[PDB]
Amino acid sequence: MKLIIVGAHSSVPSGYGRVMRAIVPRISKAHEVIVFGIHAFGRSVHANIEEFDAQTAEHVRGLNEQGFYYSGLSEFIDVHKPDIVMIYNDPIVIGNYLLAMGKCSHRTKIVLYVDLVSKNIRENLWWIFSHPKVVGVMAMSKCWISDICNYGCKVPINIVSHFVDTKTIYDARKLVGLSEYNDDVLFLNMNRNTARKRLDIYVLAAARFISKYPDAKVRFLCNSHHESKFDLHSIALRELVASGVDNVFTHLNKIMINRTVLTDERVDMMYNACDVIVNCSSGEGFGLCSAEGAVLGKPLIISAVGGADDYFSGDCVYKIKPSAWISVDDRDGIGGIEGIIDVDDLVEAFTFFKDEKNRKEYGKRVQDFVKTKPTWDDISSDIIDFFNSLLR
Amino acid sequence: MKLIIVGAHSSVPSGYGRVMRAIVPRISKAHEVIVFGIHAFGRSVHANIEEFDAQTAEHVRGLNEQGFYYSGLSEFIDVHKPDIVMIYNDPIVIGNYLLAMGKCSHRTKIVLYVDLVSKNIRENLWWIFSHPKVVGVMAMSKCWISDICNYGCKVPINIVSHFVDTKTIYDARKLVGLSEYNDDVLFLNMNRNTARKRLDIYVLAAARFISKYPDAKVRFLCNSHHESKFDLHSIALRELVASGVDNVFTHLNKIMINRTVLTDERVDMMYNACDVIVNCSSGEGFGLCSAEGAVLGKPLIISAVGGADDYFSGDCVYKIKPSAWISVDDRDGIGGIEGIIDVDDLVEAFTFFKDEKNRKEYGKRVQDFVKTKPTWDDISSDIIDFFNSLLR
Ligand SMILES: Nc1nc2c(ncn2[C@@H]2O[C@H](COP(=O)(O)OP(=O)(O)O[C@H]3O[C@H](CO)[C@@H](O)[C@H](O)[C@@H]3O)[C@@H](O)[C@H]2O)c(=O)[nH]1
Ligand SMILES: Nc1nc2c(ncn2[C@@H]2O[C@H](COP(=O)(O)OP(=O)(O)O[C@H]3O[C@H](CO)[C@@H](O)[C@H](O)[C@@H]3O)[C@@H](O)[C@H]2O)c(=O)[nH]1
Repeated sequence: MKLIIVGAHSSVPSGYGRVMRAIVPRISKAHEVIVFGIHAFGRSVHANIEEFDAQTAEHVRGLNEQGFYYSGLSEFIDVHKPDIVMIYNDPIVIGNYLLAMGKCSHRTKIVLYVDLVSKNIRENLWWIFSHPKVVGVMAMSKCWISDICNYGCKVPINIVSHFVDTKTIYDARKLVGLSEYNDDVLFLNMNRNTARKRLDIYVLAAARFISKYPDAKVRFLCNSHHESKFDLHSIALRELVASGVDNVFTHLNKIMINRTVLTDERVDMMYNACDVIVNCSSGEGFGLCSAEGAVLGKPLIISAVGGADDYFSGDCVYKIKPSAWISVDDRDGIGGIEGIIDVDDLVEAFTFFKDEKNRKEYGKRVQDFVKTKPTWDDISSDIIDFFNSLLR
Repeated sequence: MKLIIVGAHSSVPSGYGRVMRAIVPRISKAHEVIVFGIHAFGRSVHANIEEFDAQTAEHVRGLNEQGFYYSGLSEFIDVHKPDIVMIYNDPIVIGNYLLAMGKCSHRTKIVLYVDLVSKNIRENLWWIFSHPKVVGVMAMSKCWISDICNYGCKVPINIVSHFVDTKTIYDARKLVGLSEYNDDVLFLNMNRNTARKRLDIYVLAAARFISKYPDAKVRFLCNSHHESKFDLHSIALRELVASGVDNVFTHLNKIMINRTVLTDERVDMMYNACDVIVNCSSGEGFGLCSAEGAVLGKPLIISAVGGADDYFSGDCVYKIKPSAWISVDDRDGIGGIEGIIDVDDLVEAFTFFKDEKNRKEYGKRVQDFVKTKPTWDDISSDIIDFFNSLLR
């Protein structure tokens, strides 16, 4: 069959671009595939398969539609006359795409691959799952099935998770310039400083732990870009002052904040250099910044939310259940509800993993578990198996 | 003594407006008090005490200092030459007035009436507690004393709480327009639809309670302005669909939003009308609203936060403890951390008070307990004692 995939361009170094570099060349040997690549930063990584540069074509026609190029998708499908059109992004973006090709010449058969991260997304977006043209839906996890079914979806739903592979680098500690901290156990959170990822709880818990164990050789690593909503050292300073502990400043310095944007391998070096990988976010479609440490044999503390909860655990990970629920509607146009973990639960989780006997045991568990997990070849073969069932 | 209070003008229908209307006339008989009244809505409510209309004077000088009239305070103090100056606001506003009188000619003693609302307010505001002109600090509740100390306060700290004066009104639900709901038990949340107040939780717990008991004669009431940030019916609607319960739109109608602003009479009428008073906010300095329903012998469900926790005995009231803690830095320039109750805990509370024998019992309990509290005259006298102590 002739397939059209509407998603991130192969040049994009994002979460979406990561999977598009992997999934497309694997379906190329199964079906004739042509791509509608968006937000293109440079040239096409693939040498053979046809890919449309939607950002440059938008620049040529004289538009600034953020790089998505909705207005030209109508003309694009009419020429390429596909058997199946796949859409891969968050609720909002699909909503604009289906609105754009409402007057599209070819009678195609639409498949959705939604980026869902929170339950109870806004009502003005559920119409995409009931769309009389969408014949198939792809979810990132088992947890989203019930939701997608609640949003009024009468068509077959297929689970399409992700696989990940980080470079295993020996002597990583020294190479990222952490040589001075050889004695300390290092906790890592690679998540970006946004509300969803709740680094305020991370940094909050770090301060509680440090205050009750002021002499533990430990460091807490995290990232943050210029003047984002949470000032992480400021949050930690205030909780250390409230705790009554002496040497607030030296204790505060135990939280190490990276501000520069790293290369793909500095990220890999960072993963190898550390001892515990942490994610305490309120919403997860999948949670790449955790699975990436599981292959290296690092023990894991995760919030039991969304995709992370389904993907993990034969009791191989430290899972913290959300203690409360709030509305996320003020965050963005997607909205919904998310689960917040208790900070003190994160403190319990930390003291658990300052014991090296524990890090060794669970780090061995996660690696042996993620061994069984489906690779990109297993996943992409499941993608086409779902496509064949919708034609005959 | 000559005393100047920088605070809300008589006409202001806010939290600060209410306590200013009560405190000023009572200090007037002991001392000469003149008011730098800010944010005026019109005529001064007091016939004889001197109240300065700071907002209109601001307009006369063609300034827009949001009715605070920072530019005017310095000159106002130099003229009146008061013995003491009381600044009654939050830390940012106090900060700004302190800089305003930075180049003041009159040597004067400053007393701060701080409205705190969360632990861990930003450190760049802490300076106001150890400002050299600051001679004393007044706080609203016992819980805030240890925070102000942690912030580095070396001056006397006094507790100045609040009293509540709501009239008892006969035939109340007929008068507010709720005569169609005689059999229904009415839960009342009088709080403003802001983030702090967590009406997203209230509404969400209402939805979960309704889906649990579809035929329970119950109504939930709350408030919201033109275009706030939580669309309450939206949150409610989405949760009902999730539970799978039928007759969604009728069940949704049980949650009643009041968009219309209310006069002092109608607020009092609402309290009289309803069967259970609810406050599920993540931050309270003292926590008016709930205390307003307690003098009428109405049962209260409250979040055990800030001043609400100090003020009510756990035996006379249904207290819910926070389950999770989050940063608030994104909300305001003040910031801090606040505690959030579990939505399922609020459900337990709602089902506890659907039985009338519990409402009768806990109603009698609060009325008897709040009876033993200090009145406004007890509070005003304590205020004037504190000032005398600081003078000689
Ligand atoms: N090169 C580089 N990469 C970085 C850097 N910082 C983070 N990354 C990488 O950025 C990727 C982003 O992963 P997520 O954090 O899990 O994705 P997201 O922003 O939460 O958004 C969605 O993406 C995934 C689905 O494609 C989901 O895992 C996730 O739940 C969510 O739906 C991770 O692989 C992380 O290693 C950096 O400084 N440099
Ligand atoms: N006139 C009028 N008053 C209203 C209305 N709605 C609410 N109010 C009044 O608003 C008053 C104050 O509300 P609070 O519960 O105290 O919250 P807050 O003022 O917004 O927040 C902070 O300020 C207070 C300081 O005195 C603290 O009591 C409170 O805990 C918190 O720190 C209550 O007495 C209530 O009667 C209305 O529609 N009209």
